[PDB]
Amino acid sequence: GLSDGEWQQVLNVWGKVEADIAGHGQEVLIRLFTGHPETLEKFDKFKHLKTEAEMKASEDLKKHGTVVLTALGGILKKKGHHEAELKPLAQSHATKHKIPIKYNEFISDAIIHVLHSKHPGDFGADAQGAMTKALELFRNDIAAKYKELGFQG
Ligand code: HEM
Repeated sequence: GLSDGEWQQVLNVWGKVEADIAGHGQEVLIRLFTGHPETLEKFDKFKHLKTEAEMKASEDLKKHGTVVLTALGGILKKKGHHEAELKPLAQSHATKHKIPIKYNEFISDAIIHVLHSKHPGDFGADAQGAMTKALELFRNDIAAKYKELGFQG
């Protein structure tokens, strides 16, 4: 999937996200919600936010941010050996939350954006390459599980 050199890059970048999981989590979800308003409708607890200020002022949104990035970090530290960690995720987003694979695409892009925004100039081309490949692997493995379930939509 990835070489050990590329995994090394991913984990180096992840070190930036661990220094402020809540600020990073928050900005990823705001970037998603503002850029793709339909994603907001999948969250009954956040569908009430209409402005970004409101979003920025929501402590519950920062909390969910932490939950998401904690789960992602766990998976990335497995360097592709994440079947155990991913099956459950895949299963709940397909059967319970009914999240199209496309939104995983969106959040993937929103991570890259936020890293460039918070770390201008020290999110290099090699680092971007490794991070993108890692997210792709994650997305691909999810998609495999969605297929088994026939979560067509
Ligand atoms: C980077 C990928 C993602 C990660 C690691 C992630 C992680 C999580 C985790 C750990 C939970 C709580 C446990 C569970 O319900 O399985 C959760 C809940 C949820 N996720 Fe995700 N998620 C991701 C992507 C998304 C996307 C793209 C959407 C929607 C556009 C989404 C929608 C939801 C919803 C609606 C819930 C339930 C929230 C609640 O009411 O508490 N997830 N997610």
